[PDB]
Amino acid sequence: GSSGSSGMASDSGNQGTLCTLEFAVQMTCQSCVDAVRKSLQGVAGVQDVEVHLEDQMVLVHTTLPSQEVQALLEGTGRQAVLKGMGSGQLQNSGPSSG
Repeated sequence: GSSGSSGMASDSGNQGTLCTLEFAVQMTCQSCVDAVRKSLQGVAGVQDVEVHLEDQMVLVHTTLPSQEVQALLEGTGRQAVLKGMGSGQLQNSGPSSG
């Protein structure tokens, strides 16, 4: 008799990409704005974070998913709602009618 078989699969998987995450955080006074920013201020992973008190918005430029940042944002005590998990701009060429 004789036999021979195998079932191995090389282990190779790279997952890493920096994207912009828009989170609508309900702010009231500076404090809230100071805490929201700090919560993600120079924090491992996070590369940038924008906080708009005018539109109670709060962006977060990190390689981590919204589900990951969401928790970090909620940790401050406020409610972080996802209003955009991506970006994209479309330009147009040609003369305009004026």
